[PDB]
Amino acid sequence: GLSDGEWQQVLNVWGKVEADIAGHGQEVLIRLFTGHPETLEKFDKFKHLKTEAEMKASEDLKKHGTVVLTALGGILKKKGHHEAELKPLAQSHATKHKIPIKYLEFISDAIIHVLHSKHPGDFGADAQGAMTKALELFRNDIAAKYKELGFQ
Ligand code: HEM
Repeated sequence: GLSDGEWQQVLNVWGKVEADIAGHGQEVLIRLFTGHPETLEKFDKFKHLKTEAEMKASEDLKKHGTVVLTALGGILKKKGHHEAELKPLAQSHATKHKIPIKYLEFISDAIIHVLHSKHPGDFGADAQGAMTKALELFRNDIAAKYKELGFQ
């Protein structure tokens, strides 16, 4: 549950991501995959990547990074009013992709990490607080749908 001041910060930060959505998306996925290699096994089309150089060189990985952050951005722009947008993602990730909620925690922290990395000294404490709350909201609403589906 975010205040409008916090949403303002979220969307301000997101402006950074949108100036280079593919670059941000790429680095987020790389941080996830290298930080938590088990997550790589959920992707039949990336499981072949064994090194980070191969990851960095992968145009399809960058492409999926764009798809992921485009979807997240559409969701963030709803400022919490994202039931329509979130439900199919929850459903596809629970039932088709079988992504445990832990992995959504992983990618949440990865976004935080990447923002600091690409914007050192430009991602203030207030901005981190707001972004973290937004990602928690996202995760928590997915988690509710996971529970409905009995998905672990
Ligand atoms: C911010 C969090 C995430 C967002 C916004 C997101 C969004 C999406 C979207 C829009 C798609 C394509 C449409 C669909 O299949 O529903 C997708 C596919 C997929 N996602 Fe997610 N995702 C997120 C997190 C994750 C995580 C953490 C994992 C695994 C650790 C994951 C695994 C997958 C897989 C395996 C596919 C299918 C890829 C393919 O074969 O093309 N997702 N995701």
